Amino acid sequence: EMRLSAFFRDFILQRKK
Repeated sequence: EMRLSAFFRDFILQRKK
């Protein structure tokens, strides 16, 4: 179960622009 960790590719992605 994840949410943020689902976000984990979302923003992670956006941390690494």
